Amino acid sequence: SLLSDLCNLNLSESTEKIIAEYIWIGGSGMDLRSKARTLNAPVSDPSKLPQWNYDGSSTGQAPGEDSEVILYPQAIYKDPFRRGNNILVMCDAYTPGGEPIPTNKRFDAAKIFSHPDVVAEEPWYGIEQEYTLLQKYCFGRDIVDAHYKACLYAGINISGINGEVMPGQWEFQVGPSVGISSGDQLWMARYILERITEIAGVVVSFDPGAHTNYSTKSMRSPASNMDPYIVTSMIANTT
Amino acid sequence: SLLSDLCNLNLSESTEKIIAEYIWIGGSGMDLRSKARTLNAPVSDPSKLPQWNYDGSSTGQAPGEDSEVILYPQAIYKDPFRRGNNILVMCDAYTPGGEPIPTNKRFDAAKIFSHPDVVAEEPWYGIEQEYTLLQKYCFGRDIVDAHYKACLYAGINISGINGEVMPGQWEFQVGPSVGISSGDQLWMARYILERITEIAGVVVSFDPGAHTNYSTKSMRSPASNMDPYIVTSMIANTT
Amino acid sequence: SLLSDLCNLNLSESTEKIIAEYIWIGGSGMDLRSKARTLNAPVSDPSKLPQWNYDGSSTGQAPGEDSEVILYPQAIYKDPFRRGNNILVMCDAYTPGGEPIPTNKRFDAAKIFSHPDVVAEEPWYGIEQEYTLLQKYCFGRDIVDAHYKACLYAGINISGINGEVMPGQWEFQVGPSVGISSGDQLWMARYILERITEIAGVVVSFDPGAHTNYSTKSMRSPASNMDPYIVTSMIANTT
Amino acid sequence: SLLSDLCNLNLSESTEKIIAEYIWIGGSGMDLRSKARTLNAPVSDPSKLPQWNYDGSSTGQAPGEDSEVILYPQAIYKDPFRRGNNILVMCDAYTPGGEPIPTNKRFDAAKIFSHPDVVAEEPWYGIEQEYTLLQKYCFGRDIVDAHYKACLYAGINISGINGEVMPGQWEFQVGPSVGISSGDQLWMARYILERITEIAGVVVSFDPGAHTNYSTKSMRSPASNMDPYIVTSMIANTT
Amino acid sequence: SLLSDLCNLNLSESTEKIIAEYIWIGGSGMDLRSKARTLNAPVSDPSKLPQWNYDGSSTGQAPGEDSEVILYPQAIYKDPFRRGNNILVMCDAYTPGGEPIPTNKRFDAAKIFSHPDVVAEEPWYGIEQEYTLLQKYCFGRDIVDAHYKACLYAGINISGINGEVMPGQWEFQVGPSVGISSGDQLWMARYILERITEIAGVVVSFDPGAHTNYSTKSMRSPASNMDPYIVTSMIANTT
Repeated sequence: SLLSDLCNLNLSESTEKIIAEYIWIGGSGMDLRSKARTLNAPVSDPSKLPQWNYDGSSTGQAPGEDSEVILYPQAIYKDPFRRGNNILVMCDAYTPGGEPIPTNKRFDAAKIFSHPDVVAEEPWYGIEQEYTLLQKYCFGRDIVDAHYKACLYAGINISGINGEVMPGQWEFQVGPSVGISSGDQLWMARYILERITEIAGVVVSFDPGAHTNYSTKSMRSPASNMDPYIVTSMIANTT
Repeated sequence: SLLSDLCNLNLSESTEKIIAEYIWIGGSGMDLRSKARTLNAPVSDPSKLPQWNYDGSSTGQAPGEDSEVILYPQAIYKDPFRRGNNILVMCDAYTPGGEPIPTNKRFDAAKIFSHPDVVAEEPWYGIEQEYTLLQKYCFGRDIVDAHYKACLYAGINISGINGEVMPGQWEFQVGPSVGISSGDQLWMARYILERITEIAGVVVSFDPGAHTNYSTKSMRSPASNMDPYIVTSMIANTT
Repeated sequence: SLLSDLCNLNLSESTEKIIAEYIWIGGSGMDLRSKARTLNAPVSDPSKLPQWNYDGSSTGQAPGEDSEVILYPQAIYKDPFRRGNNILVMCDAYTPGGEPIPTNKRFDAAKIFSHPDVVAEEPWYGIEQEYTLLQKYCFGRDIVDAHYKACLYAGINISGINGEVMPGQWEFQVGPSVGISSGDQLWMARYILERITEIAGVVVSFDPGAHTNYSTKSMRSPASNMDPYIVTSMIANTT
Repeated sequence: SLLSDLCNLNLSESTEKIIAEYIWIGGSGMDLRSKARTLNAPVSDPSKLPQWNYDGSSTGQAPGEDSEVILYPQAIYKDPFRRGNNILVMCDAYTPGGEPIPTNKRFDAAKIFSHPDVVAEEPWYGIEQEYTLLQKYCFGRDIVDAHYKACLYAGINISGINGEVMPGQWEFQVGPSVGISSGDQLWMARYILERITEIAGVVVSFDPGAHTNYSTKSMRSPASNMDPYIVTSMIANTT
Repeated sequence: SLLSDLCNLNLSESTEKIIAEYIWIGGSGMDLRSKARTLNAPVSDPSKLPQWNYDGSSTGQAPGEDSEVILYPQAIYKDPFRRGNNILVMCDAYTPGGEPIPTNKRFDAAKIFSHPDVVAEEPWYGIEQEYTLLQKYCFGRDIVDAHYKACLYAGINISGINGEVMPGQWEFQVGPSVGISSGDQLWMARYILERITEIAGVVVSFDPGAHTNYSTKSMRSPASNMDPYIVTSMIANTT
C-alpha cells in the first residue's frame, strides 16, 4: 500500500511535460545503461528529439582526460512502466566529433542496410533468443507474462514465447521488422526484461544460442549474448 | 503491489495485436501442455486460425529423428487470466503428413460423431468429474469459486459444483454442449483449473470416477482421468 | 494480490448465465448446508425456479437405501459475495413423494400462517439473536460491520447491532417482516455470517436466548439456537 | 485483500435504507460510546430522527432496578467510515421522565446559550485540544492526516493540526462554530480519532490543557480532558 | 488494506474547504519544517494567502521571552501527498516587526534580484544537487521514480535525474526558472523527497557539490547542503 499509490500519477492532466529515458549500450559490450531526462512535449519522431551526452570514463569506453560521449536518438517507443505518455528512446554512442565509438557497432550496420540492394530486398529478421531465470517443456510464469504484455505494449514486434525442457529457462521470438529496426528491437526488448525482473528480484542470464531467420523479396515472390547488429548485417552481406 | 500492476494492462487501446495460447494433450496421455503465440488481429472463427508446429520428441510422442508435430485449431474460447480479447485455442496433435498421432484420440471420435445418425440424434452429454486439492458434504472455497467464475467467463458450459463428504474434494459438472464439443470442453475446463491452482500453490489430483450421462432426440421426444472422447464415442456407438 | 483479481469478474458482460446457491437446513436440525447450481437467466420469482435434488444419507436425514431428498425454491435474495446478478435461494427439505421431511419444521408453520385469521392479523415478528466470536456494553468490529452491510445488501430486514458487557459478543436485531418471511430471513441472515466469518478465520458460536417481539393488527389499531419457525408459529394462534 | 472488499459496498444503489450510529457520553464522564441502528431513509434534520434509548445499568449511570436511559438526537454529520449516505448522530442522555441525566451536562449549557443576550452576542469558540499516541516542534503522520481528512469530510469545523516538541504528541484546533455547536463538535471529533486509531492499533491519551478562545459580536465590531460544555458555558456566563 | 482506504478521500465533493501546509526553514539553517492549517477556499496567488505565525523558541531562532516568529506566503504549489486541490506553501521567516530573521536569507536575495539590471538580464539558474539513501552509473529506483513524478506533479521545474558510480547515490537537476524562483524551487523540491522517503523508511543525506549553472539575456542573444539563495545571489552580483 505504501509508496505504490505514487508511481502511477496521471501527470498528463496536471503538466504537459514528459520524461524521456535515454538507453545506450555499455562500454563492456555486454552491458546496457540508461538515465533519465525531461522534455517539454512528447516526441514520437526521433529526428525532433534533441541529442544529449554523458560521461563515458566511468563506463569504460573513453579515458578520463576525454570522457564526454555523445548520444543521438534512434528509436522511440512507449514506456511500459510509467504508463502515461512517457517514452523510452534507444540511442547509440558516439565519441566527440561525430565518429562512431568502437563499441557502437550500429553505424556500420546502418550504412550496410542503407545500400540500395538491401533496401530493395527489404529483409525480414527474427532472432530466437533464449534466457534463464536464477535466484539472487511448455516457475514464475507471472514474470514472463508481464514481460510479454509489456513488450507488446511498447511496440516491440515480439511474436511469441514458450517453455522449454531445461528447468525454468524460456525463449521468446521477435517478429519480422523492417530492416535494421529488427536488431534494434531485440536490444530494446532485452532492456525491458531486466526492469521487470528488477521488480521481482530475479537474475536474468542470457549466457549461451540465437537462431537467426532471414528472408528477402528475391525469394518470397549465433550466440544469445551477441549483438544482433553483427549477425543481422553479416547475414545480409553474405546473402 | 509489485508486479501485479502489470499483467492487467489493457493492450487493446495501444495495439490491435492479440495473444493466442496453443493448448494440446501431452504425449503421456494424462499430461496437458501449452505455449504461446501472437496474432495480428483477434479471430473467433477456428477455420481462419493458421496451423502451427512444435517439437514432439521432448514431449514423449516422437522418437527424436522425426520430432516435429503439427497442430490444427479446433476450439476458440476467451482467456480468463489475460482478459481483454486474448483467446485460448484448443488444438489436437498430428504427426507429419496429416495422419492423427497415436495419442490424439480425437480424429476417430470426430469421424464417429460425423455419422448422419449421430448428428440426427443430436446427443447431449454431461460428464461428472471429481477432483481433490492437496498441499504442495457441501477448505479453500476461493479456489473453487474462482474456477467456477473463470469457466463461465471462458465459455465452458459448466452447470454446477458441490462439496462432498471426503475432506476437501469437490466435483463439477459440464452441461449439454452440442455433441463432441462436450468432450472438448471437459479437457479445456480441466486446463483452467491447474492455472488457477498454480496461482495459489495447491496440487490438483484427478486420480480415481466420472459418470457419463447421454441423451438424444430419439428418447427425449468411467474414470475421472479418462479421455472424454473415448467415453463419449464408445457410448454413442453402443446406443 | 494473487487469486483475488478473480472472484470479482463482471460475468454479466460476457455471459447472461447466473449461479444460484441452493440453501437448506442440515439433518442435525441446527446445521445449515448449501451447494451451487447454474441457471440460464436470473429469476427473482421463487415460483419460476425449478425444484432440485440431493443426497440425504450423507447429511443424516434419510437411510442409505432411500437417500434422495427433494428441494423446492422458497426465498430469493441477492448474493453479497458474488456481487453480480448472482442470487442465493433458501429452500426447504422434502422426502420423496411430496411429504415434508421430519427436520423441515416449515410446512406446518406455513399452513398455520395460511389461516385467514393469521393473514388478517398480519403479524410482525422481530427475533433478537445473540452470538459470540471465538478464536479458531456498546474485537473484530470490521467483521460485524461487514455483516451488517452485507445483510442490508442482500435484502435481510436487519435493524441495528451493539456490543454488550461480555467481551466480544454482539447481537443483531431483525426488523418486522411480513409474516413467516421474518423467520425465513433469520435463517438466511444466519448463513451469511458464517461465510463472512469464513473469510476471516473466526468461530461463530450461537450457544445460549432469543427474544421474540409479537404484534398484529388487533393491538396496533426462546433460545438463540432454536428454529425461528417454531417460536414464530408457537407464539401465534396463542395470543 | 480478504474482508476488505466488503465494507465498501455502495448500498445506496441496492437499498434506500441507511444505517445510523447513535453516540452518547458514557456514564463515567470521560468515555464516549455508541451503538448502531437502521433508518428507512436518510434524514439531515435532527428533529425528524426518532427518540430512542438503551440499558444504562451496565453503563454505571442508573441502578439495576431503573436502568433505561432515554436518548434524543442532537447533531447530524456524515460518517467517515461507512461512506456514502450513512450518518453519525450525536445524542445526549436523559433520565426517564424528561429530566437530564446527571452525566448529561448539556441541558444547562443549552439553556444558558438560549438566553437572548448570548445569542445576540453570537459567541465563537476555539478549543485547543492536544493528545498523545502510545503503543498498545514542527511518528505515524498517516494517522493524523487521516484524522484531518475524515474530520473535514464529516463536518467537524477543525482548522488545523501541528507537531510539537514532545515526541509524537500533536494538537488540533477546532474552528469557531455557531454557539454550543462548537462544544458539540469537539466531542464528536474525539470519537472519530479512536475509530481511526482503532484501525491502526494505537492508544490515544488525552490526559493533561484545552485552551479556550472566546469572541462575540460586542468586541469584534481548561483541561484537555474536560467537557467542552462546562468551559464553553462557564466562560459565556463570566463574560 | 487498513488505514490506506483513508488519506485519499475526495474531500472536494463534500466540502469546499482546503488544507494548506506552511513550510519554513528551520532555525538550525539546515533543517526544513512545516505544519498544517485550513482555508475556506483554495489559494493560488501568494498575495491572497493571509500571513500566519508560530513559536520560534522551540525552533532555536528566538529566545523564550520573545519567541513568536511571523510568516508571509511566498510560493504556492500543488500537493502530491494529498492530491485534489490541496496545496503546499513555502514561506520565509521574519522576527516580529517586519524585519527578516537572521536565518531567513530570503529578503536580501529578493532585494538583489529586484535590481533593474538583474531583472533585465533575466537570469536562468540550474542547481545540480546530489543525495544518498541510507538504511535507518546511470537500489530502490521506486523511491527516485516516485520523487521525480511528484516533483513534476507539484510544479517544480526539475529537468532529470541519473544514477552514479558510488553505490546508491543519485543526483537531480532542476531546470532554469525565472529568477529567484529557481532557488526557491530547490528548497521546496528537497522537502518533497523527505516525505516520500518518510513513506519508505530510508534516510536521505545531502552531505557533499551543488553545481551552479548561470545564464542571462546578455550572453544568450557550491556545496549541496548550501542555501540556493546565497549562491544564486552571490553569482548574480559577481556577474
